[PDB]
Amino acid sequence: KRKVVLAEQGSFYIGGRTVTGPGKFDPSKPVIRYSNEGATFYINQMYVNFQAPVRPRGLPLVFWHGGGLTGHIWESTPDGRPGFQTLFVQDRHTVYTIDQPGRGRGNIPTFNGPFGQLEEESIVNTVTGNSSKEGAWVRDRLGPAPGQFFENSQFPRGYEDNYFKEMGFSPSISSDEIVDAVVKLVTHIGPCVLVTHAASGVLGMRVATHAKNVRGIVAYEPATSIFPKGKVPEIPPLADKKSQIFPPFEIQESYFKKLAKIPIQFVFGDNIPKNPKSAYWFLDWWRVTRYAHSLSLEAINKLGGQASLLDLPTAGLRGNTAFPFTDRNNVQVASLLSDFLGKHGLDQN
Amino acid sequence: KRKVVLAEQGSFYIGGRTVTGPGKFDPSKPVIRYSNEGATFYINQMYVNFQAPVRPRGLPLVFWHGGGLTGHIWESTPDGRPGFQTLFVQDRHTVYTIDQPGRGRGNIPTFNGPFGQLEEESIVNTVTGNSSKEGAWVRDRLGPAPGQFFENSQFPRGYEDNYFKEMGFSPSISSDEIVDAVVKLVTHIGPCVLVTHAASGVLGMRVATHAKNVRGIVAYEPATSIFPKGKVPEIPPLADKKSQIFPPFEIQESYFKKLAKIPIQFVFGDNIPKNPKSAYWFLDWWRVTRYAHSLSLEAINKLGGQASLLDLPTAGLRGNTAFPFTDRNNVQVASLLSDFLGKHGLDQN
Ligand SMILES: CCOC(=O)c1ccccc1S(=O)(=O)NC(=O)Nc1nc(Cl)cc(OC)n1
Ligand SMILES: CCOC(=O)c1ccccc1S(=O)(=O)NC(=O)Nc1nc(Cl)cc(OC)n1
Repeated sequence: KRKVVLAEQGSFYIGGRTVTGPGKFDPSKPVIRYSNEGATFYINQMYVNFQAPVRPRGLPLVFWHGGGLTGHIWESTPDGRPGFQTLFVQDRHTVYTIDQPGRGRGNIPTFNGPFGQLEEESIVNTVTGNSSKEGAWVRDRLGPAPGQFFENSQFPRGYEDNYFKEMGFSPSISSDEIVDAVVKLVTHIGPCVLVTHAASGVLGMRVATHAKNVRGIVAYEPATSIFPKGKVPEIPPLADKKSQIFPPFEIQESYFKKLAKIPIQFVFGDNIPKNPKSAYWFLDWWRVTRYAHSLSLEAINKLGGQASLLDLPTAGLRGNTAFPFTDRNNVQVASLLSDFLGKHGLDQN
Repeated sequence: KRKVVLAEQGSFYIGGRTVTGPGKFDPSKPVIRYSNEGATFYINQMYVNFQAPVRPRGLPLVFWHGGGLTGHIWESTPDGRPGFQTLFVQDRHTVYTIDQPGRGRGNIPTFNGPFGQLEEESIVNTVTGNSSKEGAWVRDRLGPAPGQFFENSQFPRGYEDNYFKEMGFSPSISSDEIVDAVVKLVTHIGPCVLVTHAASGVLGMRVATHAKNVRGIVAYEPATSIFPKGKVPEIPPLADKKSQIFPPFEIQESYFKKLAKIPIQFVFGDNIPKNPKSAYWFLDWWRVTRYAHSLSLEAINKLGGQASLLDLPTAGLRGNTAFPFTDRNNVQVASLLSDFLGKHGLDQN
């Protein structure tokens, strides 16, 4: 249903730091002008929204959007059906949704001058990068080429404009500062579960190594693998003989071992090939990336962990894209998330 | 009272257009690359959130943040008290909150290359501008100089960092394209009331002249005045005898006359000086800007309109900043908005 009853809701800012321009502020001179004189700027802060049900049961959930996205992807699907925010408030969890630093209602650090530049210091790069509709189409596995859909597709076809409009650029904020803001949120909230997506996968793993309050991770289609420092296994190049997946993130073993203390599930949708696919770069990228993640989870398990890989087709769900939580069967995807939380008692007080 | 019962909630993207890079897309090639080759980019779209109560009464309200802000300002106050979104859902109105193009979850049009540049075309300027903590302090009339409060201030003291963290830059998207997005939303919604703030004041007036569905406007501390073309009255410079207020927006009389067909209220807080204040630029700016608005409302009334100026101190509310709807007495401010809606029948079906 669409009905939701909230004991309370709201939003707040957390994290970040300040930087300044030179000189002193004079309230008698024109305030609106091209200058950083006497100016203090808040940068790299994060936006957080929360919705709490009446009588919550179990741990709060923190939904962390993927690369170039915002908390919108947890609010509604492109065709207007309820997102995981509504579904999990109905499932009696308090739900936090974030816009990480650099995205959406999070801070974009720019000043008076060329983008990202505060006098002679470059806070973020002036040159940006960004995905396109065509690139996102194949990245998210709607189909093998733009305009084409896989046979089984759970994408909300007809709502392509709504979907692609939710995506945008990210300034070059360091990943350390993004992780820092979420660590501060986790400290503020208490024991919780991180639910991550694509680019935020590796970031949530890092947060968990810095914050014991992270009691579980569910990562949809994580984009970068993580390994103990020096211990990255052999990972093959892509079928084009030339490209590689994202360089795996390496952390000190004492931090990596903290991942063995909590339940971790990685979730993949459909249409990731089992064999090399030289004609379709992003399908082959997903094949090797998923392979790397299987090795990462094995390394966590070998250290005593509780890490698992869930392929949605093996659970009877066919046709999911890389955004299973906004696909047409997102209610069944949510059911599998509820199952994970129930298995580990994360839905009990 | 923090509880809210929602018949439905969600979010969506509306408006915008597309721009394209050179050439064609090949799915065999590396997709993550420094290139706009074959790229279609969605630009200048707007984010929209809605919450609908059970059995709504009257017209939906569209809350439109001021300059450099987002829909956060209607969700919560900096100290975590309920914003107008919650208060007006409780008051039985469906509530829309937007992040306009270029702000928050709205689109920031940038690509692969220097900020805002698509190959040789400048979609928005690479050089940005932004407010500082110090400039915003005096702009919002927390006090006469940064760090100092008016004795009577309604600002939630102690939550300064939270407040200033909600503010940011806006890329140089044309005002025409911002107005266009909101006109499209109003067409989608049907009859509605615009609630604007500061920079969005003039934009909401423009929307109403294009969209008969706007049935009322309440503008908090509007920043730019509006007049019929060629009929701008004499407006003095500031007390420094150098500076001017924002050049008034001029529109054809045929469009201006549409403003006389709906109830319009401009709402101002406290601590705007009656007399020239050369020592405090932004206090003097507000004095002359409020004067210009008084003449704008007079012009609407001479065309048969019903346009009023509400100074909160005359209603018994003292110390309000330029964000009365997040101040400590925001419940009393909300009551005055409910009074306006009820008097004009905008709270009945
Ligand atoms: C659902 C959001 O997708 C992701 O998080 C994601 C997934 C796989 C690989 C990279 C990313 S990413 O965002 O961290 N990075 C990109 O998607 N970058 C990127 N994507 C495309 Cl399609 C083109 C491009 O060109 C610069 N750059
Ligand atoms: C409450 C949000 O405030 C407004 O909407 C507002 C109000 C009055 C004047 C200008 C703006 S504005 O945003 O459209 N513009 C600015 O506030 N710009 C701005 N403010 C400051 Cl204090 C400094 C500055 O330097 C470029 N530039």
